[PDB]
Amino acid sequence: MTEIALIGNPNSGKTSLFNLITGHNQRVGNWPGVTVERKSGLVKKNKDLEIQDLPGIYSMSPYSPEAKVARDYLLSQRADSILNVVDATNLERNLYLTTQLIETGIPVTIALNMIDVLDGQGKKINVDKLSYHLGVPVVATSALKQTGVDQVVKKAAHTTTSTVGDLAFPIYDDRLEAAISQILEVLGNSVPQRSARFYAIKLFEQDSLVEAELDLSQFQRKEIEDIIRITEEIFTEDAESIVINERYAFIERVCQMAESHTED
Ligand SMILES: CNc1ccccc1C(=O)O[C@H]1[C@@H](O)[C@H](n2cnc3c(=O)[nH]c(N)nc32)O[C@@H]1COP(=O)(O)OP(=O)(O)NP(=O)(O)O
Ligand SMILES: [Cl-]
Ligand SMILES: [Mg+2]
Repeated sequence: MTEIALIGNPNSGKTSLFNLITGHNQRVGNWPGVTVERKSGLVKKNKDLEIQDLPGIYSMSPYSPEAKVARDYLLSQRADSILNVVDATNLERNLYLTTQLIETGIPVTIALNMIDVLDGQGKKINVDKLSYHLGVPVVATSALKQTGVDQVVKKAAHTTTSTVGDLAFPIYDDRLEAAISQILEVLGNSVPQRSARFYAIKLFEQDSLVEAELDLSQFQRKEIEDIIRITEEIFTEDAESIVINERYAFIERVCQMAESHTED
């Protein structure tokens, strides 16, 4: 059946949503790191959908074994849809992960959760603008007030690897895009086609996990090493910082659009 993965920072309301969606009473708690293993369940309002609760994760270069369970689930290619649960009150921080999720090529739908806390803070987010600039569907949800939950599941079900055509990725500085294209050429079929961009950017960043997982030839490694060196000279910066700063810069732009109330 259709597999929907709940992915997002710890303490963002993933399990709270899962409980509402499935009828389960899985562990929910007011600190990061409550869920520690995968839990499956059927969506109650549509039994053709299976949803997976997973440990929280801050980055796809993860900081804990628990987060690595979420990462490895996604890179195993089992999910048809990512339901990215985003804490609306800490948007910028949460979108760091989001950018990497979009790059996997598994279609992303955002549950913009804890919208009730944002409402209580006297703040708002332009959901249509956020969606437009991020290139993914966005539904405002509250697991507390039980709003938007059935809507975001329906959207996630409709936003699948089988229904979505050409996927729209976050576009960075064209000097980085050039290096990404070069790395993709070198990789060829050495990575799954759907997630190739994710892996190419991780190779540029010289991510240890990804370098260990991919069985790249000496030839490929030498050409990638050369592409990174050339690009660092162009940027006048190290590779790791180039990518971090480009993600940050992208998120900054999108968030100033999400804060924008003025009609356009
Ligand atoms: C009134 N409720 C709260 C308001 C603010 C902060 C905590 C709570 C709190 O008493 O506790 C729970 C929630 O009640 C609350 N919570 C979840 N959704 C919402 C929401 O929409 N709104 C509010 N106010 N709280 C929410 O957020 C907390 C995390 O939920 P979790 O489901 O455990 O999150 P993960 O599964 O992502 N975590 P991990 O990755 O490590 O498994
Ligand atoms: Cl992490
Ligand atoms: Mg949880």
